[PDB]
Amino acid sequence: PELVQAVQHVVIGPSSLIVHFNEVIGRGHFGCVYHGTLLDNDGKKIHCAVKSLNRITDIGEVSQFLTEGIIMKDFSHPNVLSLLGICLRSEGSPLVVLPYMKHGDLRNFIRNETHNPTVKDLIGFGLQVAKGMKYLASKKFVHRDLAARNCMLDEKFTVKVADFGLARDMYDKEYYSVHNKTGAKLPVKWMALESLQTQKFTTKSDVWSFGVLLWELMTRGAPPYPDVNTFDITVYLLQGRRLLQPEYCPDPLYEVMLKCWHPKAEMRPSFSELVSRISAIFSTF
Ligand SMILES: O=C1NCCCCn2cc(cn2)-c2cnc3ccc(cc3c2)CCn2nc(ccc2=O)-c2ccc1c(C(F)(F)F)c2
Repeated sequence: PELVQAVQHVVIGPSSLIVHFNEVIGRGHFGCVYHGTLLDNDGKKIHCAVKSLNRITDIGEVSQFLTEGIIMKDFSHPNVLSLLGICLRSEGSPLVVLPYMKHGDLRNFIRNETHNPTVKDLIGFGLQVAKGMKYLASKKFVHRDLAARNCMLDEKFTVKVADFGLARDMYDKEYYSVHNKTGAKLPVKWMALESLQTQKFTTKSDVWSFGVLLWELMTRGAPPYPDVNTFDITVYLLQGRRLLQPEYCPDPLYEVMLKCWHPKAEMRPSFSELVSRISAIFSTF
């Protein structure tokens, strides 16, 4: 009922969606994530994940969020989370329907002590993330929050770059600082040096975050900079100090992470260059 209703291409009838409100699989600031059952266009069942935006209650603030995230329906890539559609009911907020990911976020899956991913598995995950970011970079899309907690893992061990568009939220409050006066949500220990100083974000700052994601993988979910507080993080980086090399990180892989953290954003590699270099490491040893 507001302006551009070209959302009809992705509208789901409420009678074609069942939301299992008893099963929470994720808690964001805008709303929770639930299990769901969706009747496809061909009439078959599928698992799905429903994201509620119940906590943002303002017709203008909601219309701004929907127009910002509706771009994700046009993206198509095996390493990027797709949109199944949105369901609008007369009992409030809109619901975002997304494909179900059997293993949840990437970081929780590798932190789990009952899982045995090999060193080749972890390198392969990072390669899948680089391929997803290469797609988003060619479409001129800056993510702003790339981390292991924001990447999903489906049944076939496929990694989906997530937490963007209509799925953007804070899913783990511990690692974010809420800015006074702008209200921006800043993941301090994942941000490029130039982003901590100006609060601007580019694809080159996405590359910095990607290097931190690689460090996350080779440590199987360790928290970055455990001995540096959120104030000293900027002087620590200005001194040229960086994250140390994990015990079981091959040397060429640590060099790729050091290339991602160069002081000049320009001097950093592109995601296309990262796809070439990581694949080579994967195919040998
Ligand atoms: O609590 C979390 N995991 C604790 C143990 C996992 C339990 N579990 C979760 C599912 C199945 N089991 C699950 C299955 N399919 C999904 C399909 C789409 C979506 C979420 C889905 C979640 C879109 C929403 N979205 N969510 C996240 C990241 C990006 C994103 O876009 C995100 C979800 C959960 C959690 C976290 C974090 F680790 F950060 F904290 C983060």
